[PDB]
Amino acid sequence: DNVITRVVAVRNVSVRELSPLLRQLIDNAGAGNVVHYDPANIILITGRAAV
Amino acid sequence: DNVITRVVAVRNVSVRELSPLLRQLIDNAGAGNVVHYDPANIILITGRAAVVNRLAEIIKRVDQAGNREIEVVELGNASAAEMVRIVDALNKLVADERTNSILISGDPKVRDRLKRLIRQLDVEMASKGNNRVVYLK
Amino acid sequence: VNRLAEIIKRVDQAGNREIEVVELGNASAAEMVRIVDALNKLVADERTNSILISGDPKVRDRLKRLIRQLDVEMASKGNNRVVYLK
Repeated sequence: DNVITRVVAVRNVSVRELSPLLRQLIDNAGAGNVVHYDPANIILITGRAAV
Repeated sequence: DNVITRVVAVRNVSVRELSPLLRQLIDNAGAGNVVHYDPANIILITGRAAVVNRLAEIIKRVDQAGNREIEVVELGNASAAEMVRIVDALNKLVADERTNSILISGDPKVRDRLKRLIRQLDVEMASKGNNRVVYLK
Repeated sequence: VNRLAEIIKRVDQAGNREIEVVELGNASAAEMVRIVDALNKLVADERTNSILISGDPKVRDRLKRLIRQLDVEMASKGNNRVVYLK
């Protein structure tokens, strides 16, 4: 249940494509999350290590 | 609970992108904050070191999210401008032939993979023997 | 006025911009220029052979880094040789 940020890549297509469904897992459980999609094409999450 | 300003970078994309969620942490607790996003691409917070710390953590969470450094590595052999061209197909790059050294512009992922390609085409020149001198019998 | 100058100076120090002038004894400035130009500003003089900079004290940190990076040996190109026929 720790809160950490994870930075991981999707090389294939811009990850803005996942904003609604990922905020579904930001909705599915508790917030304090971020998921920020860098136009440099890497990936940010922050929050509970599980979610 | 001290009030200080913190100036930190997000190199990767314009930090105006974080204005609503950062003002969420300017809303989440007491105000007296600022978070001002300089089009020169650095970052300003002002306020309580805690909430300025959390603000710098989302902020630095878009910093570390897309950081960008550079490398300078020798190409003793293969023409840099060639190394350039032959990576150009890949979808940036410099070198010097005073030194004969690859320079890079971009990611520490570009630093991982392009130290890989620093190494990849360094090897033997394979003795082209472009010319020979045949001694007529 | 002090608090106003503190938000104000908080956008001053937020994006300050100075300049540097550093010798390039060796590598052609205009080349140093070109080869940084790919990076996404720059001057020099070949009276002095010295990098000049226009921009950040971050540009001052990293471009004193590149002041230093391509200063080194010329690596004795030996572009030409004179072979004594046996």
